[PDB]
Amino acid sequence: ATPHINAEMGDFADVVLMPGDPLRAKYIAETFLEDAREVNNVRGMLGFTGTYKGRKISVMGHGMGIPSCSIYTKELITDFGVKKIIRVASCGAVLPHVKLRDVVIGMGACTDSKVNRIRFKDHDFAAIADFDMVRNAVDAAKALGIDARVGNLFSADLFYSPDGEMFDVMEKYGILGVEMEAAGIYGVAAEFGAKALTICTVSDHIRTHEQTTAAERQTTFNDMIKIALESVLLGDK
Amino acid sequence: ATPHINAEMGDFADVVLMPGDPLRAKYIAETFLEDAREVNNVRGMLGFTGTYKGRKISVMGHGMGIPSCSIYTKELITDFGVKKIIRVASCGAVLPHVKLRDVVIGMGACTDSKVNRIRFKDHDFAAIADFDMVRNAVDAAKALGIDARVGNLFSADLFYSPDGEMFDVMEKYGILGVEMEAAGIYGVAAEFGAKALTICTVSDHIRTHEQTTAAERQTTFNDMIKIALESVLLGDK
Amino acid sequence: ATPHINAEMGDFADVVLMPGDPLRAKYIAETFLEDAREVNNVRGMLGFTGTYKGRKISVMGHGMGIPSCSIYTKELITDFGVKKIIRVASCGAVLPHVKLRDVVIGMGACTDSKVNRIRFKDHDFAAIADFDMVRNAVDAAKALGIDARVGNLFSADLFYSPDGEMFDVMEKYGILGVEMEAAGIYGVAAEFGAKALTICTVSDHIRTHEQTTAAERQTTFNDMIKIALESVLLGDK
Amino acid sequence: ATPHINAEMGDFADVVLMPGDPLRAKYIAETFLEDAREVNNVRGMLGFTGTYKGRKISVMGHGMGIPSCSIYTKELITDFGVKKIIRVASCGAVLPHVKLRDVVIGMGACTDSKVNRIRFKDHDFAAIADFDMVRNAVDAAKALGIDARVGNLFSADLFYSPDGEMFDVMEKYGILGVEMEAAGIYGVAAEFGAKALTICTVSDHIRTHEQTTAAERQTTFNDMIKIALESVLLGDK
Amino acid sequence: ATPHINAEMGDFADVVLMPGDPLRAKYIAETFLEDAREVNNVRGMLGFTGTYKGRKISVMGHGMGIPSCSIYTKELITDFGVKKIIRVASCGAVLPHVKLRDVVIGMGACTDSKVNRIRFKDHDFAAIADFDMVRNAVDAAKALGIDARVGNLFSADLFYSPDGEMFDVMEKYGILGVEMEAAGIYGVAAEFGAKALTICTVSDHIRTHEQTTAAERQTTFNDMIKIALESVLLGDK
Amino acid sequence: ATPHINAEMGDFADVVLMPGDPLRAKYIAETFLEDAREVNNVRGMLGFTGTYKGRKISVMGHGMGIPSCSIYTKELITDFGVKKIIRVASCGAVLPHVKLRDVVIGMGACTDSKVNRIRFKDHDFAAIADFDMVRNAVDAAKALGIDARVGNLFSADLFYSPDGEMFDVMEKYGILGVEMEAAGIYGVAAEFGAKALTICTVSDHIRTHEQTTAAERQTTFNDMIKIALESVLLGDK
Ligand SMILES: Nc1ncnc2c([C@@H]3O[C@H](CO)[C@@H](O)[C@H]3O)n[nH]c12
Ligand SMILES: Nc1ncnc2c([C@@H]3O[C@H](CO)[C@@H](O)[C@H]3O)n[nH]c12
Ligand SMILES: Nc1ncnc2c([C@@H]3O[C@H](CO)[C@@H](O)[C@H]3O)n[nH]c12
Ligand SMILES: Nc1ncnc2c([C@@H]3O[C@H](CO)[C@@H](O)[C@H]3O)n[nH]c12
Ligand SMILES: Nc1ncnc2c([C@@H]3O[C@H](CO)[C@@H](O)[C@H]3O)n[nH]c12
Ligand SMILES: Nc1ncnc2c([C@@H]3O[C@H](CO)[C@@H](O)[C@H]3O)n[nH]c12
Repeated sequence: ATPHINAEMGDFADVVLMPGDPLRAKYIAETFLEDAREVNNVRGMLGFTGTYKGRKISVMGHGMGIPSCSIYTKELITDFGVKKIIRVASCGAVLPHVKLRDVVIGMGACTDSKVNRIRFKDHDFAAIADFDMVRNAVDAAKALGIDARVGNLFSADLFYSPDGEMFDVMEKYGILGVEMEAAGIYGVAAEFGAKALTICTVSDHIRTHEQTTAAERQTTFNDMIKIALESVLLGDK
Repeated sequence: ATPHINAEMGDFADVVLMPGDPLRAKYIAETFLEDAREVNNVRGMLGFTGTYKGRKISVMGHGMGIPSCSIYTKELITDFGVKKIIRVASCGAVLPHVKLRDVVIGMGACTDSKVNRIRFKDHDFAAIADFDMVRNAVDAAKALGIDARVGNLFSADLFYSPDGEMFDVMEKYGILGVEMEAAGIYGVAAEFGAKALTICTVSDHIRTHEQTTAAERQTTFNDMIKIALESVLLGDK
Repeated sequence: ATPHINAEMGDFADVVLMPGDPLRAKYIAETFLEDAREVNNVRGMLGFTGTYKGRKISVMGHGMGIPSCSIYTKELITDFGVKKIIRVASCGAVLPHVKLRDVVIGMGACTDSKVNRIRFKDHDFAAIADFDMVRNAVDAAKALGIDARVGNLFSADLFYSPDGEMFDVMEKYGILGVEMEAAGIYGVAAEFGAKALTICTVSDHIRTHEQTTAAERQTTFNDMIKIALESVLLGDK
Repeated sequence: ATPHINAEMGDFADVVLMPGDPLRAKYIAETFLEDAREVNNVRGMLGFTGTYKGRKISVMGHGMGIPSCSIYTKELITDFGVKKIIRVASCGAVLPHVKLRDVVIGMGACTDSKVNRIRFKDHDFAAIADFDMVRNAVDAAKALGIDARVGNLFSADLFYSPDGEMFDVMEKYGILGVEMEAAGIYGVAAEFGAKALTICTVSDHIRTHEQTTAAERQTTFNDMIKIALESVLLGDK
Repeated sequence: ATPHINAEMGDFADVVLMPGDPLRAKYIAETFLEDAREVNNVRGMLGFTGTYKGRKISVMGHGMGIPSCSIYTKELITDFGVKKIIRVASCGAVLPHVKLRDVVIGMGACTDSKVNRIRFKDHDFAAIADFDMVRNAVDAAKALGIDARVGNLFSADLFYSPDGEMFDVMEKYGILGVEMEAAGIYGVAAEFGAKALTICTVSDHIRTHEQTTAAERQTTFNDMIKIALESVLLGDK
Repeated sequence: ATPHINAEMGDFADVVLMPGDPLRAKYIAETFLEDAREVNNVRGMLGFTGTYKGRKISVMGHGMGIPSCSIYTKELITDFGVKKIIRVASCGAVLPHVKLRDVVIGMGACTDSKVNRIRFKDHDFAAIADFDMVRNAVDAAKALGIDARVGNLFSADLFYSPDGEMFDVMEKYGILGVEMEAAGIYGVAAEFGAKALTICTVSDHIRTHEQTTAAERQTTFNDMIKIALESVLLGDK
């Protein structure tokens, strides 16, 4: 066991899908995995392992923010033999042409967190996904007939930002979605020697204030999950 | 309701105790509150409202890290009329004279997060508790026969730090405990005009294994909760 | 002797009161202390040691700014056995509910100096006073019929700041008074393991500009010194 | 004409290959392009336009360093209708398993330059290539039977770095090649609304001190050029 | 009058000499100036105005540190028509070829203060003296048979720095003397459109520690003042 | 030979004039030097060595930007015995009183580059010229009947700045000219123990179009070169 996960080596698959919400992890396990068993509930951070089309797969929540997801991803990598992390989540859009429920794939993640500066002697670390994983997700999406944009996410420390003008800067630089984890997960993957990808569904628009409900985010982002799961199968081949 | 809390105005008391673990919020409500009812379960972040010695009190988890607790504390203050937040958590010690099971009260919180620099034009914001709340907690501890230590916490973004050298720096400058939230909560309190306090119990020494028993650790945890609750009664008058 | 203090161990009390204006030290010695003796004259920074109600107390100016007061406070702590420093000064106010002649006690001190970032590996050190000293001052004021406000000061490097907009930021975050020393003194206290407190009287309101009499100013200054001295006696118990 | 390019709209193809060395641009034009004509020689920064397998293509030097290449790429984008920039260059390796003449494709570029912080309100901008361009280069390489790694480059401001320890940090974080332009080109592409990719050939090893000569770099990195040119043809389809 | 100078326009010459130690102002006035009159006494910072070989000159201490000298130099320039400020002080040396009692002229001043970053949008402002003033001082020294070294000073915020290794960095980059004011004075001069120069005599060698006589110190101090005064006359032509 | 210069020790004089444009290095050699021979052509960065009034002198382009000129200046100093570098360039003006065709001598150079912070432990290094070289240039200009202005340059990383607000800041703090190299050259000179100076002619006003003729601009450029060359002769004695 690790300080935040009460499980043993072998309980997790070598690939783990991770939404922020543990209730969404539960939904994914019930809806997409066969013979799913619960493998963690420490701090209510539910994790499950089962199979998808014969392939062993785990799904576990990571909580909100870089510090939360950094703990869970680290522990999975160092103590549970996890090789790939696929974050499956929600984000807010800043671009006019990005719509609710659009799927975005974060090949890179910008951030206002200090965690990567702490790692990288206060220089600019480009927090990037694993290329093969990105390509796998793009291909899986195309096969499912689901549109997906590939580009930069922005991982925010403050959901309620006191700097509204920064959204104009994100928009200027083509940021596809604002979320709170990607740059941290990519930093952990680099630090601890694993591979990661973040896929998000646009759950709200930062400009229009249109948004999905809590229940919607928990149990209604299915296209993203299919993309993630099918992308793993492509990577296996 | 807010995006992260499915409740309405009035469902929370004007004071909320907040552990990081939602299962610990349930623990506190069941152990210390009468007539407690669950008032939130979005993302599994359990919140409850009940009475302590006739006084309406809420308790709700905040999750791990500054970005997680910043979401919940902001929402409680701006949308649920909450006037006081008391974080009740665990911390690690760096000072040799600070022992396992000491109760630490964070009058200030240092941090390696960028959130307060973002708020404060890249200058140094001293993230501080409300003085009257600190005084109420110190007095409640004294009434219970406990000598709390009052000083600085350090709120870390990385539980698994790559630095390591920073622990010697914390020790040099007298930091009493290392946790992951206080500086963020204090920043939110200042930004939105409310009051906050963090109390922690020392759960480990970034150092040896000083060795206690489960019964003793659990007793001290309960003492921290009693301190928090009694401090509210003192503040009321 | 030290580079800036021509005295020997024992010449200073373990508690030193420090005004910014060196002329105030002699005034304090003659007005409040019994049997005062001169203990320093280097650079005209006169220092005196005497008793207040039998308790050994010293007084010496600190000069304007963090670098000046950092020199004197360091030397006092490391070479003269000083345990407590109480800065007694003036500040400017940014909050409209904070009035001329109000007494402000700096439990914390924000700053635009780099000195604490230099100490603390470029992270945020919360520059804080000693809690008991804060509470002693509050209690001493109350006994004198004075209601002190306790909160954050802002310690400026530039009295004449080219960033006028920073005062609005200070106001938003609840800064009680603007001065030029507290964060530096608190940083030295932490670095060398001693205790400090800054008490200020509001001499100006930054935005507007109202007026006061010389007699009103002396009365208020005397009140602050009385608070400081009585607070020491409470600290001794 | 622009301040650093004496040409007119239409003189450049919508895709420009750019090595740092203008003499290499000359070599590429002579060796790979048909009917090549020189279109710029301001400051000796040679640029040419011709065809590759019927496709109009330009090649022009960009000079050494972020500030130099930022000028040329900006001007091409804003005044010459250039849609894609493919940097074709050299880099130094830090990883043990990366060998001389290996081809590396920079999906991302880390940097110690301040240029992207200036663009991005002092936050972390992940300087990334266009995904389709990366995928095109990977596919072209596979078709040519040439191995290519995809990952992060590091764009240095100082070729002669006073901080040798930073190479250990680059190695730790899996940096594939150290060069001096990629992060700047990616920043310009984002700022001015175009697409970019950097492909490099390992010309020296920072640890082993093995290196290619000046003449070698100028006229002997042919596999990289074929990859770049063939990748354009794939993008056209 | 200004907040720190109780004088009116015309009371100060257009050139002011400023030692750090306020006691030195009266010494300079009595020793070098004719017909001196007292023009300030606020906070014991005595100021005087007289003539040297018929030329109107003022002298007043500036206190220790950038924040102190920044207050006085600003007020002198904006409210008293002062055109030139010459700081005359002491410094510590890090270069072994720089000896006790050497005269150093700061054409530039490095710093670890944040004041110039605050002025200059967080970029690097090169804090420099006025060139003619530098050359005047060099020429005045030469006429007196003194060979002054001209180069960079380092203006420290912390006389007691916790970063001992910075002295090695200063040595490597050719810093001639360490003091606490020059960069601040040069920043004020640029901000308010005036001219400044810092001249220092080496009082200590940071690494080692050799000795000197009181008589040697006064001789060297007098030499520095003579250089400063004669340099003004050269500047007038 | 070095990686960027194909020459051997002795091929360069101990003083090298450096324009940004290699074609301008050829211009200078042909116009002002006798018996000039080309000594470098790697990357088209032409360098030449000849005599001026019997004195051995070299001239070689440095390319645009701090990173480019830092490579060439370092190599000249460490591998070719070069003792003095004189950059001879163009700059843009921000001050209304600084006119087209003024000759500006950079005693200091401000910058938005990070290179000197990397050298100097993230503090402010005042990037300065060699005093004797500045004095020699001023004297040579006077002998030729030109009044050079001596002050700060600003060395920009982005010729095409997204800021724009920074030009007002430069004007406020008295910057004489904006170019792209001086601060980097001065940093290299300090790091490797040599001497440097930057002289520029004002080619544009970041402001209007003041309007000159080609003949007049070219005359002033030649005057700058004459100043540089004659200054060397003065330095020799
Ligand atoms: N507009 C927005 N801003 C920031 N984060 C989010 C999210 C994601 O959802 C959580 C906050 O609601 C957190 O995990 C974040 O990654 N959805 N919409 C967002
Ligand atoms: N040594 C330590 N370091 C960081 N955080 C913690 C904690 C707290 O527990 C959580 C991480 O386990 C987080 O909420 C933090 O505040 N206990 N001990 C800690
Ligand atoms: N509005 C203001 N801003 C900055 N400092 C002060 C002070 C104090 O007075 C001194 C400057 O006049 C300095 O020691 C500072 O702490 N009073 N009012 C102030
Ligand atoms: N070890 C190394 N470090 C930095 N840059 C380079 C290069 C590239 O070559 C140029 C410097 O030689 C410059 O354009 C840079 O991008 N090759 N090898 C390099
Ligand atoms: N080694 C040293 N470090 C810092 N400052 C000084 C000084 C000057 O003396 C004062 C501190 O003693 C201050 O004004 C500073 O400019 N002399 N020697 C010094
Ligand atoms: N307004 C301006 N801004 C930046 N650089 C320059 C220059 C110089 O010319 C080059 C850019 O054209 C570069 O070497 C720089 O130093 N002239 N005018 C300039």
